Amino acid sequence: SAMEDFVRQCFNPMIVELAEKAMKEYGEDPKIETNKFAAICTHLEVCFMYSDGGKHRFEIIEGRDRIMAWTVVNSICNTTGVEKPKFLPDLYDYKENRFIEIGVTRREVHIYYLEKANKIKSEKTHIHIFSFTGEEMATKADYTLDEESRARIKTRLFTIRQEMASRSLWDSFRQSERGE
Ligand SMILES: NC(=O)c1[nH]c(Br)cc(=O)c1O
Ligand SMILES: [Mn+2]
Ligand SMILES: [Mn+2]
Repeated sequence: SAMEDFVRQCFNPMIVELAEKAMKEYGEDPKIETNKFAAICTHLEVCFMYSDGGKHRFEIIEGRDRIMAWTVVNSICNTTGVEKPKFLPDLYDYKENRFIEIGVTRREVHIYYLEKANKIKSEKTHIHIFSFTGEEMATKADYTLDEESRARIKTRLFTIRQEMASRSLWDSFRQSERGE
């Protein structure tokens, strides 16, 4: 339908393939769970732009299969002594030496921040929440990146929102929590 066409049009093939493998990991059909499909693509794209903004400052953990994700996490923990996370995070920051969980939400950033912080329940994993409204919220108000990079992420998310809006897809997507 329209959501599947949109996702194939605004995301590059690499992200779309990773998103479809996420959907088979979950057991869900991208033709049917189209909001979750789009949310997964959007979150992948943000994680990849975040680590590109970073001499490579960030290690990408999201988007790897689980074997390779835990391999990377364990290697980081073995060479830094940073405490192992209970859930797979999204990136590792080699400058601040901490794991990062990235959240992308259609709700208020502080609501989703509280939800993430309550879930992962580790003071050491840094949380950074982005909305589709240019808002952000991060552990200790430490936004990690400089203003330019955060601006580029915010711009991309708002653009995705407006592209769905032009296709009459935004109302469905925002009223859904699927993919968060
Ligand atoms: N499986 C994950 O790693 C994951 N899942 C959801 Br739902 C939202 C996230 O931000 C995230 O990193
Ligand atoms: Mn993740
Ligand atoms: Mn995340």
